[PDB]
Amino acid sequence: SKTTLAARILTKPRSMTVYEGESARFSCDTDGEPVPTVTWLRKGQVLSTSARHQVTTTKYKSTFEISSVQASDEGNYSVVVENSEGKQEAEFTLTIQK
Repeated sequence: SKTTLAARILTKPRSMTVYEGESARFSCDTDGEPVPTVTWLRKGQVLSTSARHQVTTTKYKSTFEISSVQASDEGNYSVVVENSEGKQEAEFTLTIQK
């Protein structure tokens, strides 16, 4: 934080519920200095495109979309967005019933 910011999720990613990897898209706008950071995780070994999920990020706003789930991604998923000194997060359940 060259100036004096940190990490604050201006907006988080809503939740959803599908039978598998239909096409649920999400996005959380997080600000911070010089740039914030987003780490999706809850119970799927770092959501970070592990293999069944596919996340991504830009600068002050990350995004997570699911369409590859197999049979162990469960629903409840979250995102601990933080930065050089901030430490915030968000939550949303993305189930994949069958």
